[PDB]
Amino acid sequence: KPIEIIGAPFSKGQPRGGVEKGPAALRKAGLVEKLKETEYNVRDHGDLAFVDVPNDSPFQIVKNPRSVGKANEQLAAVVAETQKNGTISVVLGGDHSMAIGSISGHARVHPDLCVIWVDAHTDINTPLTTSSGNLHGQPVAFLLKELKGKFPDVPGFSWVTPCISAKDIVYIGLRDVDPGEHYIIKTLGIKYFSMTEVDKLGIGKVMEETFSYLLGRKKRPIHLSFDVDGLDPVFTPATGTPVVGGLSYREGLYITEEIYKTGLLSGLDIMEVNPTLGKTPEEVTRTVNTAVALTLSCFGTKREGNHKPETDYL
Amino acid sequence: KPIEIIGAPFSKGQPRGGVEKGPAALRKAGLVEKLKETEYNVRDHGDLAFVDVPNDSPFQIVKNPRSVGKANEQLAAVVAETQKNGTISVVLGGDHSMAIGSISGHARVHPDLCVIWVDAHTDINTPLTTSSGNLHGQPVAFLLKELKGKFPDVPGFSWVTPCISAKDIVYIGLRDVDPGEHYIIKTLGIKYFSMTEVDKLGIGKVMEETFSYLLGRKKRPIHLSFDVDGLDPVFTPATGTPVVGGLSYREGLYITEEIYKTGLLSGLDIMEVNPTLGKTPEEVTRTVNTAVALTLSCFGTKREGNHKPETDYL
Amino acid sequence: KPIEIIGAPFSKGQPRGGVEKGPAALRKAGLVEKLKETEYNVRDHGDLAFVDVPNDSPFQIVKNPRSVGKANEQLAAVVAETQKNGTISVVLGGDHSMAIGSISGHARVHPDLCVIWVDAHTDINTPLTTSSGNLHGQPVAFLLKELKGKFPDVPGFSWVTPCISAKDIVYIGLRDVDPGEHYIIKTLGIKYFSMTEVDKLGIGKVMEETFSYLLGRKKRPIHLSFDVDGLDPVFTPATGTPVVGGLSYREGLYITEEIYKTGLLSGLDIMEVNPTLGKTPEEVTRTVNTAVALTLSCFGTKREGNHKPETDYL
Ligand SMILES: N/C(=N\O)NCCC[NH3+]
Ligand SMILES: N/C(=N\O)NCCC[NH3+]
Ligand SMILES: N/C(=N\O)NCCC[NH3+]
Ligand SMILES: [Mn+2]
Ligand SMILES: [Mn+2]
Ligand SMILES: [Mn+2]
Ligand SMILES: [Mn+2]
Ligand SMILES: [Mn+2]
Ligand SMILES: [Mn+2]
Repeated sequence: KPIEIIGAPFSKGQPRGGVEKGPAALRKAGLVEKLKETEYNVRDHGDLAFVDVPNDSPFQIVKNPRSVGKANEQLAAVVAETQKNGTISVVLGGDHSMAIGSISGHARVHPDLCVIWVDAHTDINTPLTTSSGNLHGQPVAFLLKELKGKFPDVPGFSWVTPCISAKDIVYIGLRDVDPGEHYIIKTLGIKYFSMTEVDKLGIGKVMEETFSYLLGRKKRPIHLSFDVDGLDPVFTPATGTPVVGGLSYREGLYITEEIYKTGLLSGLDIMEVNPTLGKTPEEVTRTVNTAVALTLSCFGTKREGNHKPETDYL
Repeated sequence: KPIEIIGAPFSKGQPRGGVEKGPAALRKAGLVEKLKETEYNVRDHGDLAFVDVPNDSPFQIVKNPRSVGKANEQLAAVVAETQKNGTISVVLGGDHSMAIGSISGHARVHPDLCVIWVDAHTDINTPLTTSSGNLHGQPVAFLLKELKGKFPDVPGFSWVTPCISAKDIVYIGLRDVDPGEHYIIKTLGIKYFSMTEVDKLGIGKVMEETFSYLLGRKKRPIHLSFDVDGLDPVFTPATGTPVVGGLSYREGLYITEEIYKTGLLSGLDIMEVNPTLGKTPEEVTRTVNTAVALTLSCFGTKREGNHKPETDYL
Repeated sequence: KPIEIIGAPFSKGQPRGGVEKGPAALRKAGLVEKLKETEYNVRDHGDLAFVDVPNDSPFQIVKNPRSVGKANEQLAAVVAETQKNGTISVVLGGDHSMAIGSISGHARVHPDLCVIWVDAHTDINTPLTTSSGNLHGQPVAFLLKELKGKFPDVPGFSWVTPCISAKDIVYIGLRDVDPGEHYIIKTLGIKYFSMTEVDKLGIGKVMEETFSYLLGRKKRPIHLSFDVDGLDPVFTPATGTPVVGGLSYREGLYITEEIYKTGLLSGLDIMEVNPTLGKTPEEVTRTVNTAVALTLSCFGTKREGNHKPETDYL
């Protein structure tokens, strides 16, 4: 199967500069080379160049709506294109608001996909419920069919078409939800495993449930949107919104190891890596390495080991 | 329901200076303000002023018996008073020896309470079994009915009345128990979940058991005495007696999260926070922050999120 | 029952200087005195003096084969001798290549023993499948009957006799396995619990399974070969090959606590402690202390506590 890495050095999704450097960092760590060592064919599409919308006035509270809307529309085009060619797309973030187009594009080619969202945050605030106008905290609100029209249209997002329903998404790692958001997920009946459920059940039982819940009936393409801030700050400190008591390096790899095993991984997002937010160079190396490892894990690398078929090492 | 914060800036329960500053640190973090943001009514009673007993000679090995005895007597009066007004009492330590009065007062108004003791220690040494005369390590020995008269009376504790039996207490996090203590808990049949039981069972099953064991028959008021050194030193390093391999930040919040859900929380103790024992300012912030979080967790705050009832965020 | 500590200050099993200082560090921490405090009789045999083979030319890629071969031959003699006298042998390493003779000797007296190998590495590379000629990474390859003759004879190991089969060994902690090794363990059907299986199952269910798998049918002597690099670097940083995402301090003690309870522990190895690899004195103290703790745990010390029989502490 083929893999296509797509860089999305975007940052207007939130106030902290640096996320745009995310893709450069991840590549600097050899993410592309290390992937070629797997059983997948890898092609790097390079980084997309986002045209900056001049005079992007705030919509009520939302910030840089036109810049974010255009960047995502551009990405969705590219993702749809690679998915059409039957390749698995791997989007390297900036911030998480690039998920709007990543999932959208994907949806265009595979309308029956399910979303597994590893994050400490739900990112489901609507333009009306955000305390900050930061869109990196509103991606899912633009994608949910059930949330259609429950908020005014936003300059630059007209092209978006709610592609997934509250039934096609599962959150893992939830632990810093806003009141509005918590209302939304309880009201819409969205399935989620907050840190307290992971503690109660074990990462193993959790993964087991999420699959029977999203794949119980029909086997379908999987879109993994992975917010690096889902793991505990001790593992991925280089993020804009770290929250303590998160997923461990082990749990993170388990999730990715389980999703590879399903053979259904169709789309991936490695978001929020911010190379400039590392307090010590090591903290950045820690964060990038982890991200890289998780990605490699998504495509085959197991902790038990890997050996090439048909080769007799004896 | 109402909450009453009572400061117990006491430290003669042990040899390390600084615990008395515990309450000041905890408040300095907004513990009171953050609580008000919950669905409970909060009233800060302020810190109690403990009169220092002059010429407090050691009773055999026990140190500052009269000072500790008087300080607890005073606190028990105050706790009894607020419990009477049907308010939930939240005691902010210095050292754990203030648990004698905190639970005693509580017991006077609710004689059918059960105690959940999260600690790395049993604190059940008798005046006869302590290697050190430190009373912060003997609190439960003064409160257990089964231990009545199994040791000589101590100057300043005459007022104490053993209020709870070996059947009304459950330990969670045990991992540094003295021989004498381990004899006591094995002999008396006290229920406990040492770190090995947590590892074997999972924090989830543990909490489940402790409840069916203490509430299986009669639902009763719950007194949570939380020694911050029950969590691993990596989370709460600013304590006098840190012991490696303890409960994680996650497991701590799960305990508090489950106890809130029972709706039975009647009394609480956040002990051993010692702001002067942090090697770096951060270590102290870490420790205070997690103590604050645990407390907020006891009164509602969930990691999955919180939203105000009757408010339509849409 | 009697214990016999045997020092193996050997290091030619790998490139890094220092491991030979392992036994000295462990004693320096009071390992022998602390053991005497247990219900076992302890006898320190002292450190073996290994004669250095001059002109030890590399066998193809394998390094210092004659020195490693002779050192292990000597140890196997000593271990055989103490096992014969019905004592439990506890070998203190240098590197893990000393397991060859540790297990070999053991096997001579107890040919029906099973091996529990806690390590982040399988150490099953053959002289033909090593990227480095480091023998500390080929111990099991010299001990497995199924691997006999699957590689050329190595100068210094003629005395070795494959004593255990792929059925008598269980790995716990695997997370950095080479391709050749992963082929070998998959091909031979070797039972293992890589970090992903620990995450999935929980240390408790893992220990449960390894026992029914190795002791389900016949109860037999147990040889615990413990590579300190099996725990995460945050617990035992002073080792030549640390790999992140390893077993926790708690999980390590659980394993040892469960093995003690079986009453079958017959041989032990505490390998890879390298006092010179600690970045800060504390890192070395951390690593030594936890190795000492694990060892004490193997012989009785429980985290729930210990009291002496027939003594009435009341
Ligand atoms: N880092 C965040 N999502 O990933 N923050 C969202 C903040 C909610 N307004
Ligand atoms: N920190 C302690 N308890 O909470 N220490 C008790 C020491 C036993 N004498
Ligand atoms: N530390 C290691 N095993 O314990 N390394 C083995 C390297 C494989 N050649
Ligand atoms: Mn997030
Ligand atoms: Mn996010
Ligand atoms: Mn304690
Ligand atoms: Mn205590
Ligand atoms: Mn190893
Ligand atoms: Mn090893």
